[PDB]
Amino acid sequence: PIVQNLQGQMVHQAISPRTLNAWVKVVEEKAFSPEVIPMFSALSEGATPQDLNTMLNTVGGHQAAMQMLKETINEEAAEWDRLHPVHAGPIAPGQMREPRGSDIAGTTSTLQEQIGWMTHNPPIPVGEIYKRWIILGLNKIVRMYSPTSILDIRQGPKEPFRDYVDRFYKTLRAEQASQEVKNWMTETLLVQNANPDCKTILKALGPGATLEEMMTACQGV
Amino acid sequence: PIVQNLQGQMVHQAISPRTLNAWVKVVEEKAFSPEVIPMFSALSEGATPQDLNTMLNTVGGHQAAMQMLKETINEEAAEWDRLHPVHAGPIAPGQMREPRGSDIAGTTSTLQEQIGWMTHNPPIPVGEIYKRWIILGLNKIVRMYSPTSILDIRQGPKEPFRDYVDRFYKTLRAEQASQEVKNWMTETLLVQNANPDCKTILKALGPGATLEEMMTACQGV
Amino acid sequence: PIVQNLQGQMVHQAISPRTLNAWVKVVEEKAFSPEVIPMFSALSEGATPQDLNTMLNTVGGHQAAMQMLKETINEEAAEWDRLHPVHAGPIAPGQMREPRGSDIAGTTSTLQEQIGWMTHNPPIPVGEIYKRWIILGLNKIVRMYSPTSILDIRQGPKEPFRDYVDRFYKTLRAEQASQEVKNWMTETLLVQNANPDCKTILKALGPGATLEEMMTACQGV
Amino acid sequence: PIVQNLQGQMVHQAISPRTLNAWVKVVEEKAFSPEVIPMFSALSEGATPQDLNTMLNTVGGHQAAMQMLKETINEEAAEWDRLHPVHAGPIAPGQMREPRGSDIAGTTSTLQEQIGWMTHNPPIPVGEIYKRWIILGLNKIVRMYSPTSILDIRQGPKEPFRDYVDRFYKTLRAEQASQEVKNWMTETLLVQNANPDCKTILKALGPGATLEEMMTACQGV
Repeated sequence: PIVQNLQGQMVHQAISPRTLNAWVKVVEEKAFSPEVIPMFSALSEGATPQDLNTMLNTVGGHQAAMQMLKETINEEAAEWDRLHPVHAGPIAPGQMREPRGSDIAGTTSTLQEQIGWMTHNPPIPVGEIYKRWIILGLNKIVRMYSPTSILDIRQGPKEPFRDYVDRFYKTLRAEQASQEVKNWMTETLLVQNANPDCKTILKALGPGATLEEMMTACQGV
Repeated sequence: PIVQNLQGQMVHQAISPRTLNAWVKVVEEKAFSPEVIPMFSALSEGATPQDLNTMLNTVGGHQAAMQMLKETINEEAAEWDRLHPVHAGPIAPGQMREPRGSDIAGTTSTLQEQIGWMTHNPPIPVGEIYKRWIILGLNKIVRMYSPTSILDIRQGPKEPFRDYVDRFYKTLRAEQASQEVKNWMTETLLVQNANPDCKTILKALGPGATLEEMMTACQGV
Repeated sequence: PIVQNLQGQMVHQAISPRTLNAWVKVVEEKAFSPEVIPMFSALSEGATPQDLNTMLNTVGGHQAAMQMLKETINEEAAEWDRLHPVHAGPIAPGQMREPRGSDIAGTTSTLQEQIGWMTHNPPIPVGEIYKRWIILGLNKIVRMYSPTSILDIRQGPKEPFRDYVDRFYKTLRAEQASQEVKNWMTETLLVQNANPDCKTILKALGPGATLEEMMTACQGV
Repeated sequence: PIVQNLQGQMVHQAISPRTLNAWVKVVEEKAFSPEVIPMFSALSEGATPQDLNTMLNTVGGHQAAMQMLKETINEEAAEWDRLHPVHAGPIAPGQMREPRGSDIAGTTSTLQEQIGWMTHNPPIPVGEIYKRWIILGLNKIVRMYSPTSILDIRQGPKEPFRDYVDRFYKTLRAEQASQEVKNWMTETLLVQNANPDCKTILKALGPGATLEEMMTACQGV
């Protein structure tokens, strides 16, 4: 990793044992769950592509998910090369070369090249770019390995409203849509898919009511 | 270890209780699995040949593999001596000798000499060289102690596709065959050894399909 | 066909009886065998598209192949027209017309036109072009009418090694797979798919043993 | 092949149907009997390397023997590249490129280079070098496919010397033995592996005897 100190001083560090051991346990304990992304992002602050390829490689098992992420990286890598044209003839020996897709995945680049590109000012943020690819592929696995749909979440005859809304906003987080489609699921489905007893209560509040007013209202049902 | 700090301040330190433990537990819990080789690499950041022999000697048992790994480390060491001539090194009174293969493998060399080579201007990475030679030897153990053949991976009658793709790409990872060979394994076997129910579906997509299109294809099957 | 005489006098000749009989007999004995394809080029060296149409149209039966071939050629023909569009505005006065894909397949081009393009300097080789489309399409046919997988070729409990190496490389010859993968099939599969007794024989030579060494070693097991 | 007509006039022509067919039928009928190699040399008078590949690729059947011959052809090719390195820069003014092993074997080179090499002054006889490499691998096939060694040729009790001597001078014909050594094999083995009656008569002739003197002596035996 590389640690920024006082005055914008960036100095390289060995990867700590407990960053390693916490990162494996997060993938053992919660597998490919939505909250696992933030746990990844947090644990991976200030990492290089060598440190990131390491975190990915230190995962044993999961090779179907690690392989779906390899294609995604390779497609992104091909996509980075298409959008960013390959240089011709001379490249300045005084100024470091622009990274290729294979360089962003750490495949064709050195640790010193990764360090030049992050430490240099303006930087080329290879750590943060490749992490964004990684997060891109993690969504594809997370969504896939969760067999969920927000439309099949309903409240049972005796189910506490608070638990049905917990289930709803648990299911909704893993759904892939625009914010407007999500906003619409919120204003439409939450009341629709509430129970007959609860359904009368929320329709009597009208569609102007907040999530709080609805949550203390339907508490005893 | 030798940790390089800010302004290139290089300071020797002794191998930590949690470094020691992590590496001991990694071999106890995960033995010679694939994921051990990047973890080994991680935990051995700033490692001198003494720090590397320590990690290897602090493991109890695994001594058939540790004997295999010693012949291999002796082979890479004899190879290193063969390539580079026996010579005194820098002939100033204040300077350390020029390392042999047996010095890199830590047999004929002292901790201060090892510290000398690594801090040396211009640096000789005797620690990392010996880690590559150990990784080369771990890999021969890891491939041999892996029970499966990729030619025996096929999906069962009521078996979920996803668990199968995990076994194929777990087994494929542990195989030494080239990228062109490994791409042929993907384009042929994966589709081929699928059960009748999914087999008909994957054939209906055409042979252009991605692993993603197969997994969404077989998500109900 | 067109026969090039001394000093390069190219004059067209009538399609020879033993050209006609040779190609007829060849198809009668060897059908969809891989050996048809070099024979096809050898017997068509110096041909026009008229002559290539004669040999294909003089084939009785095999009409599934002739439709597959026909389709392959129209695809190749459609593509030749996509990449090579006809020039803007008025024609050069002395020159010969632009061959279109159907001209090249001899569909829309007379005998004289086909002779002009071939003999004109610089030559447009409508004959050799049509042959690669015909060979591409023939390789698909050959491969389709081949059924056995190369994984399915194994030595019988007391089968002569030779009769299995013959089966192995006969089936290998009709595999689509890149050369490096066919090299991988050679090194893995051959010794692997041998019977307990021959397997043992080969295993005693050590794994460096050349095919001459494998064949003399299993000369009698 | 390339026909030399009146006054150094070299003219290209196609490989003849009835040539090609003669070769396929000799191999179909007679496989790899010793007379097959002289037949192959007889049938390829003025053949290019291309024409020589045409003849190997038109063999169907016997692909372990054909494999053995490719490997031999790669050995003979690699040795040509060892003895004579690559010739740097762009080809010498009005001079032909010195061929690689892969050029003699007809792969990296084009038919027009092959016709130039053969027809140029000084000529490069690429056709006859490759033909020796093929004749060498046909001899490995002949010798390997043989069931009896010259040590193993022996006379029956009531067997005519003449019929036995026919098995001996056939077996001697396929030996890779040198000529001074084949001469010992004649003056030693022929009588020694004779029946006791014909042996006695032939020993009585002394060591000066011809094959004729030996056949006319054991005429009545």
